Amino acid sequence: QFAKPEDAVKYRQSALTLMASHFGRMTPVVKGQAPYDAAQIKANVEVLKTLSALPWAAFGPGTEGGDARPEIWSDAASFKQKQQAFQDNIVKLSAAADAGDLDKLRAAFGDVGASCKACHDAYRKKK
Amino acid sequence: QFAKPEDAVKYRQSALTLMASHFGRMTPVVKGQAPYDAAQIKANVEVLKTLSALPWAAFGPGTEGGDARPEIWSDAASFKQKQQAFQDNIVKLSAAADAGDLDKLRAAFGDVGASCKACHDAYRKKK
Ligand code: HEC
Ligand code: HEC
Repeated sequence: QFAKPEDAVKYRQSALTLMASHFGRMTPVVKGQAPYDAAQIKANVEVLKTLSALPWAAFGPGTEGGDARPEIWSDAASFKQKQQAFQDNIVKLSAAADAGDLDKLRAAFGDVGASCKACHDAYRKKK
Repeated sequence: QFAKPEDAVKYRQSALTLMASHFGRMTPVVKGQAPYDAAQIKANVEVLKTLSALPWAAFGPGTEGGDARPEIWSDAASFKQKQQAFQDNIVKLSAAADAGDLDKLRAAFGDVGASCKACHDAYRKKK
């Protein structure tokens, strides 16, 4: 769906921005600094699940650019493993949210965050 | 979820960028320039439905900025009508996509596009 590589870059950056907001906005809830409404969090994690599937199709071959490291494309299998593993961490978060289980939500939230970082460490350039 | 107005602006701009891609990428299909796979389009319109609910919460009071016109906030009811009407145009598109009905999809697509423009005409500043 992208006319030029720049369009893929803009898409993925926008998708990742939205994911970051839907993930990060739960930090106060996880920490107990904001109240835990199970229905609110269930709905939010549903949005996050949808968003978390979107960036990867915008790293198609030849869409080098932005702050993407070239290693994304020189080992396609390894990058795919990282995004699929991340999406499975989101599945654990979804299961916790759907169950209304705050303890599971906290644990899953931590693992999701670690998975964001694991990918950045291998595949995102320094600012 | 926004620390400053700038954060709301970045969010809504990213959400609208993603909506524009999920909408616009169907243009060749509507026009018959690309093939019509009912399952592909059903899935895509599902993503669009989710995305099309997201921008409006990022136009909270006091989040003037970007290319948003101030009229968004001086008549809250009218802006709400436009976004709710737009989301109902997306509902027609969803129903068409879910039915696998290309004729309904074309018609709904046109009405959705008109609704994007109707809002821009009232509420988006010139570049
Ligand atoms: C690879 C499997 C990734 C996972 C998992 C996550 N991110 Fe990441 N992110 C990745 C790359 C390669 C990039 C650079 C994209 C580019 O082309 O520039 C990023 C970037 C971000 C950004 C910046 C977006 C922007 O506005 O330019 C944010 C805010 C971001 N990523 C956040 C984020 C969070 C919170 C994640 C887990 C919930 C996460 N990312 C996962 C690669 C990957
Ligand atoms: C109000 C009810 C709107 C509807 C319906 C749509 N859009 Fe719009 N859009 C609106 C505003 C007020 C703005 C400016 C936001 C800001 O603060 O700057 C926009 C902007 C866009 C953009 C630019 C995003 C960016 O990267 O900065 C795009 C690409 C965009 N809008 C596309 C778009 C499409 C295709 C729509 C229907 C499917 C659509 N918008 C609806 C307000 C409204």
